[PDB]
Amino acid sequence: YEHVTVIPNTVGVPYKTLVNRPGYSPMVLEMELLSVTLEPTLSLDYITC
Amino acid sequence: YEHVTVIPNTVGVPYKTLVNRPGYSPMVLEMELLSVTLEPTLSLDYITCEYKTVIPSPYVKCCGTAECKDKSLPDYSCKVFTGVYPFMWGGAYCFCDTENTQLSEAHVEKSESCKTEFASAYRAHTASASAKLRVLYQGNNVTVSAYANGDHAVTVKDAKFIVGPMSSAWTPFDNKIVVYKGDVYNMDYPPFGAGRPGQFGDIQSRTPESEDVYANTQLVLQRPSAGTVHVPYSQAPSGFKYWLKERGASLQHTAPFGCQIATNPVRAMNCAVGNMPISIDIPDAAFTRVVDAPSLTDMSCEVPACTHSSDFGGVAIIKYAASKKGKCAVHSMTNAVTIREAEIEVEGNSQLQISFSTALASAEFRVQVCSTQVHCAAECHPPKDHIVNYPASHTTLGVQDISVTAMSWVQKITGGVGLVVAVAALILIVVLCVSFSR
Repeated sequence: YEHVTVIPNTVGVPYKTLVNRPGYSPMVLEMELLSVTLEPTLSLDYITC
Repeated sequence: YEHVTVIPNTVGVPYKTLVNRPGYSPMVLEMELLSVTLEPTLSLDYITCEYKTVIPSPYVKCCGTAECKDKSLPDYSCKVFTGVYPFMWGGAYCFCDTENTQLSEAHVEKSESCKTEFASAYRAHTASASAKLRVLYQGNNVTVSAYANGDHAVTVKDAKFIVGPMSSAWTPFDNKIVVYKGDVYNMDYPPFGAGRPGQFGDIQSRTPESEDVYANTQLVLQRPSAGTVHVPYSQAPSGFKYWLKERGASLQHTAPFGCQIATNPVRAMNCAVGNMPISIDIPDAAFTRVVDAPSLTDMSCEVPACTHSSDFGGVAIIKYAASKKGKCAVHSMTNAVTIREAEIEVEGNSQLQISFSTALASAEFRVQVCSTQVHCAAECHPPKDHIVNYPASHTTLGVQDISVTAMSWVQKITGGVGLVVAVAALILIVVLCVSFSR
């Protein structure tokens, strides 16, 4: 059963949402971004030393 | 006790009917057409198949004219060719280079395949309905099987069933029909003894075993190639062997109302057309007295969820209290909302759960629970998925006459405009009245 949501992009804070399936008792989903990573694409221009 | 009722002719969908014998407890029967079958009455007109042309060795007359005989054979042709001079492998056949003639003759016959590879052309004028039918009687799925002609009752579980006559005479077959194997085709085949060359029926016979043949292949003998002993000829190639490449689609793939077709004997199965009368003479033992059966009171209902989902996507719960332990029948008074369950256990004070299906965007209905009625209603959501592999478990919608709660928007705007045009008519009547009152 498919459920969609959005949470603020803020690491280590838990967020809460209500699973809703009509005719079935609800349940609660908690989720937490443990980390998020951006990895840029690098082109080497030069070394110096 | 004879209860008589009418169901849609759709195979594979269950229907609920309510027996309501006065002074006894009501009883619900589920029933379901497992198949229906239209079998025509067939008269064979003729067989068609592949001819063989027969050519005896050509007689060649040395030094004279050959005599052209005549005889009746199915397409007999004979000719005398003059000024021939044939060679065999060791030399010329006749004594002289001139004044010889060759008598060429030929006819046609059925190939000895015609008792196993043939098309059979029938005239198929009237048809007998037959049906096979599940009923949920006293907690047993039990099957009955009978000719749906309106006579001929059948008995099972000591209950007597009589079925038909079927409301529509419609059938996929035209008056003329042809069968090959499992295929059958509606076509206007040519008369016996009048088939054209190179088309279906260029050769014809009354039965595959018959000795008599009509054939019309336009066979024409031709002059041998000056030195060869052969018999060349021109003929239309077999109309049957052309038909086998040009048949097109059998009735099985092309008939309306979702029919399926089969052979030996030929049938149309499961035609989704019209409706079926059914009558049951139920034996007396099934009927509990209304005073002996469990009676509910103080019942009330909730619909935790509902959807238009074709397949019992609505769910409901009824609280109740009742006068004893026992078994209790359930039915829906509103044709727009079908209920899945049929009978259920009732005891003390408790609640029962049931399933329902509908097209309605806001369901409202009365559920009868043995000799008592509860009102039930709620909102319904749309299903998500556009397409399914099964027919709907409920009727089509009353599209003009039934619509959502929030139809109150119609009552608001038509009541507001209606009030204004009535206020207008009243003020006009006041000034009209004082203009007359002078």
